[PDB]
Amino acid sequence: GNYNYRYRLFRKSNLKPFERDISTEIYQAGSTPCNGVIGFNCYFPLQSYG
Amino acid sequence: GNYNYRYRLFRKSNLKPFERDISTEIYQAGSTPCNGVIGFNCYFPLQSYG
Repeated sequence: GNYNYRYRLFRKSNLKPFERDISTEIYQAGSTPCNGVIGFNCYFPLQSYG
Repeated sequence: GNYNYRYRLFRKSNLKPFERDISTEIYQAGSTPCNGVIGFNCYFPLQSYG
């Protein structure tokens, strides 16, 4: 596996044309404020191709 | 996507039978140390199924 290539899988809104998002903030997918820690319903925004 | 189910993708050694691993330390896959930060050759050990 080559896991050094990542893609943004979760975002609040769709991107504008020619816009990039290099921010690494934990995406809340529920109703729980989980303070930037991965776990239940808090996922990392970037996922590896592998 | 249901990303609440995760599996450990990276480990230094194989498991003994009936052994569990709940650690979340960053798997160093290169010469450079990771310092607990994801990036190039430093991966999170648990990956969601999707």
